[PDB]
Amino acid sequence: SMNPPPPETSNPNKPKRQTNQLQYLLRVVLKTLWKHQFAWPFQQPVDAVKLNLPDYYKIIKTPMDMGTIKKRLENNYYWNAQECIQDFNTMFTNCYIYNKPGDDIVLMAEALEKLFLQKINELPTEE
Ligand SMILES: CCc1nnc2scc(-c3ccccc3)n12
Repeated sequence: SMNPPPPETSNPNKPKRQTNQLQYLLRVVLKTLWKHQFAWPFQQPVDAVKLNLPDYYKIIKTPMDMGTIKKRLENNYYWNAQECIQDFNTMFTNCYIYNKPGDDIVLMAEALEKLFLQKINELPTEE
């Protein structure tokens, strides 16, 4: 069995910014979700080999996880906040697409997404 390469976290030719919205997405949004008791399945790419999910990457063609997002934020990968917000939403959507309602992992995603939405609701105006 085989995992795909992980999502890109480094691309020197991609133009970058460090903005107050992106700083909020690291210091508030990612940090809030990362410390949560349900974060652990989301803190790195899905290891479909060790988890015995051989169809995971047959179904999920845009993988995303908070380990990737953390690296992207810490390494200033993004131009704008929307790119990072999209990564979070991709991560939640993947979980809901792959799994069944009420599965433990879906409940975990829902708890993280509730906090994501609460924090994103107060994304600061760009300075
Ligand atoms: C985002 C994780 C995930 N998404 N779909 C499934 S079925 C099982 C898991 C899982 C549970 C614990 C640890 C690692 C993976 N997942």
